[PDB]
Parts: sequence; C-alpha cells; structure tokens
Amino acid sequence: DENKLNVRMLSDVCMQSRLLKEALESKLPLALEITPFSELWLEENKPESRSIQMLVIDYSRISDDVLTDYSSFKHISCPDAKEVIINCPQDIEHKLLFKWNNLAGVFYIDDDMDTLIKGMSKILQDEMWLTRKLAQEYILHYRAGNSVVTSQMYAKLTKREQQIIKLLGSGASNIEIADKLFVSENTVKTHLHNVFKKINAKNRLQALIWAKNNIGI
Amino acid sequence: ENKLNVRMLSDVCMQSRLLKEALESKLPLALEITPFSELWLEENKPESRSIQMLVIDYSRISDDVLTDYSSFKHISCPDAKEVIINCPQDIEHKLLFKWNNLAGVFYIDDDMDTLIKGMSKILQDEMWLTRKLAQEYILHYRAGNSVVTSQMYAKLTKREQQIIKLLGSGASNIEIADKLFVSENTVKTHLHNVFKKINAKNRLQALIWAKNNIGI
Ligand SMILES: Nc1nc2c(ncn2[C@@H]2O[C@@H]3COP(=O)(O)O[C@H]4[C@@H](O)[C@H](n5cnc6c(=O)[nH]c(N)nc65)O[C@@H]4COP(=O)(O)O[C@H]3[C@H]2O)c(=O)[nH]1
Ligand SMILES: Nc1nc2c(ncn2[C@@H]2O[C@@H]3COP(=O)(O)O[C@H]4[C@@H](O)[C@H](n5cnc6c(=O)[nH]c(N)nc65)O[C@@H]4COP(=O)(O)O[C@H]3[C@H]2O)c(=O)[nH]1
Repeated sequence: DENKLNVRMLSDVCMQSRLLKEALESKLPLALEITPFSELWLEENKPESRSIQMLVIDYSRISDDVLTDYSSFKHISCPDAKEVIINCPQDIEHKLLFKWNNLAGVFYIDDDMDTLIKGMSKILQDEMWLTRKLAQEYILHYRAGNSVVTSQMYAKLTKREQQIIKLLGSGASNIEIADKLFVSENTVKTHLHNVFKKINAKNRLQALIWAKNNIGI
Repeated sequence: ENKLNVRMLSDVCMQSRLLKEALESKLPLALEITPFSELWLEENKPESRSIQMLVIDYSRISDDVLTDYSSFKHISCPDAKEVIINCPQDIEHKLLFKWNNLAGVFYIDDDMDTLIKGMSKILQDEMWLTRKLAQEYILHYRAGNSVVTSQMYAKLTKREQQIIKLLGSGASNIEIADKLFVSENTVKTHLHNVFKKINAKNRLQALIWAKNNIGI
C-alpha cells in the first residue's frame, strides 16, 4: 500500500516470522516484507529497495559474515532508512550497537508484543525507543567528540593490511595508497584481496563501505 | 493439566513467543519453549516426563543436535507425539521417518490457518500428513522396511561401522572386541573417535543413536 510505511525485516521466513509480520501489519500503518540476511546481496540493486524506510533487524539471525553485505546494502539502496533491532540480547555491549547508524529502537529477546507495539508506534511517530542507559551511552560517547567504534575484524589484520585499509576507508585510490606507503600499485592490490577476508568484501566498494563504518581514529 | 503438555524445540524470541501465544489461545494446550542446544539439560528433569507433544522447528535444526534429541525423546518422553514445523517443501520423505512418532508436518510456507487446522486434527488423534508422505510410509513399512541408515554412519570407516552396528544391537564392550577378535581397549578407543563424529556425549547416547540411525 502506498499509504503505509515501507518496512523490510531481516529474518528467516517461517511460521514465526510470518506470524510476526501479520501481527505488526495488524496494529500499525506499515507494509512489511521479509528478506533473509543471506539474500540481502540480491536486493542491493533492485529499484524497489530504494523505497525501504525501515529495516527491522532480527539480532537472533545475525552473524559476522552477513555484516559487510548489510553495510553495502544500507548505503547503496536505503541509507536514510531507520533501523530497529529485535531479539537483542539483554546483556549487549552498548558500543556494538553504534554501528547501526540510524538506530531508532531496540527490542530485547524477552520483550512481549505489548511492548513491541508500544515502541514501534512511538518510533513511527519519530520518537526513539532506547533504554535510559543506552541513551546515556550515546550522549557520553558522541557529545565527547567520538564517532566510529573500530571493529574486531580490523584489529585482527597485519600491519600492512591495517595501514592499507585505514587509507581505503578514507577514500584513497589504490595508487594513492601505494604512494603513501611507498609501495607498488599492484602490491596494495594484492593485500586488499587478502583483506577481503574476513572483512568479507565481495569487492572493493563493499570493503570501502566497510571501512568507513568499521574503522575509526 | 487439562491442557496437552506441549514442548516446542525452537529459539526463544519475539516470534516464538508470538507463536506460542497464538497456539495456546486457539487450542487446549500448554506450551513451553526449549531450544535444541539446551535439550541435554532437560533430559533428566521430572517435568520432562510429562511432555505429550514435541513441536520440532526444522528451521532451527542441525545434525549436531540430533543425537541430543534422540536420547531426550527416549529417556524422558518416548510416547510423546512429534509434530514438525518449518519443514522444507522439497524434503526427502525417507529423512522424515527418523521421527518415530511423527503425526504432522508443517511446511515453511504454511499459514496459521493451516497450523490451527492441522493441530486440531492432530489433537483429535488424526494425522496431518501429505498424500505422498502417507504413501511413502505405507510403501516403505508395508514392504517390511525399518530404520533408514543415516548419512553419518556411511561416513565413518569400516572398523568404526562394524563396532557401531554391534553397539546398536546392544552388545557389550567386551562382546564387541570378541566378535571382531580385537583388544577390549581397542574397541573402547574407536568408540571415542565415533562419539566425536556422531556427537555422543557418552555411550548411552551413542547406542540410542545406533538404534535410530543404523538399521538394517
Ligand atoms: N515512571 C517512569 N519510569 C521510568 C522512566 N524511565 C525509566 N523508568 C523505569 O526504569 C525502568 C527501566 O527503564 P529502561 O532501561 O529505560 O527500559 C524501559 C524502556 O526501554 C522501555 N519503555 C517503557 N516505557 C517507555 C516509554 O514510555 N517511553 C520510552 N521511550 N521507553 C519506554 O521499556 C523498558 C522497561 O520499561 P519499564 O517496565 O517501565 O521499566 C522502567 C521504569 O521502571 C520514566 O520516565 N518514568
Ligand atoms: N477435495 C480434496 N482435495 C484433496 C484431497 N487430498 C488432497 N487433495 C488435493 O491435493 C492437494 C495436495 O494434497 P496434500 O499433498 O495432501 O496436501 C494437503 C494436506 O497436506 C493438507 N490438507 C489440506 N486439507 C486437509 C484435510 O482436510 N485433511 C488432511 N489430512 N490434510 C489436509 O494441506 C495440503 C494442501 O491442501 P490443499 O491446498 O487443499 O491441496 C490439496 C488438494 O488440492 C481430498 O481428500 N479432498
């Protein structure tokens, strides 16, 4: 429906998902389609993807190897879409949540539907549904001048590889990188191919988008 | 009681609880949710013996939890009915026979109206099986066939096969060393290598495995 909010839920399709989809569409002015993380890469360049206004991210189906796929999907098709996490672990580390650049709300593995509908309805009115502590962490962090939280994959790279990535995620060219590290152009090309694991970049654009969101000062 | 004691093997999450609510509100049953990975903790609880139905969520199932399942079923609720949900449309019928009390299958794309319709037929002691699936049962069992040999079995070495096959007849350690003319501590050492592949925490799991996985 043209009237409704275009929402895309990253999860399995199954009895439960479809039940959830039904439950949401019943009580809120939104049109939800389900797309598994594994299939995200196929939606990246579809025209209808550009119309998503909200991603419902099912944390209980998330994994490190789908993350690069997510980041390039977000940036390519719907960078302005809000993001909402469901099934978040209670004991989750606040800074791990900061990678969701448009995080609008978090719903926890043991939240009931009363809560999901109450929160979702507030998000749809452009409110946030964040916990007090979580809110406080944002403020502390950001207000104190910090932005990106450097991920774990990065810290697992060799020195050459780190240096080469840092630059990439500043938008440097291959040749630009070569010249800053005093190295052959094909040299850096060869490191990047190694770096496309486990960052998991199917290509350069991906990695470059990975870098911008995953490696910070 | 007054309600059927149903246990659903699945993740706990928004969706699962939604499903549980949806089920409990349309049928006379009391559902609790227990994740596969956590099944071994429930194996020896008193309340596990009260389970009358297992709703097995195929989408959350893997081979490493299977031997955990078969020992749980047999120790705690061998007579409980089994009902599969989120089954792949294209699943190979023979693979389904390992559920000794299968009563119903629900497929990845079945809607709730179908879930409620079948569950009610099951609660009336009817089955919710596809025409072909029913047919495959008859063809197979009618022709006197029994356990379908797993893929895990076919993967281990002839030595290990021979030793397992005998275990899955209920032979002793020494009885096995003696049929294969081998050292008693030799068979013990193969079993350990097998328990790893099979995923048996112990010998009991192992032999409950062989019974359900290594006919004929
Ligand atoms: N009277 C009052 N109490 C407050 C307020 N803020 C926090 N609390 C208390 O602190 C508990 C946990 O807050 P939370 O971690 O932010 O976690 C909250 C928050 O994440 C969400 N939530 C509940 N209601 C609202 C709401 O009206 N607005 C927003 N933005 N979030 C809410 O649900 C979670 C648990 O809700 P509770 O069971 O109510 O549990 C709340 C409530 O007992 C407040 O402004 N007024
Ligand atoms: N009028 C009639 N048509 C039959 C009969 N048996 C099978 N069909 C036709 O065959 C289709 C697929 O059969 P199925 O694999 O058993 O697959 C069926 C079966 O697994 C289940 N189902 C539907 N209704 C019933 C029911 O009343 N009893 C049982 N036991 N299963 C049902 O849902 C699946 C899809 O159902 P359908 O959309 O109806 O699609 C059914 C229906 O079009 C029958 O006895 N009478």
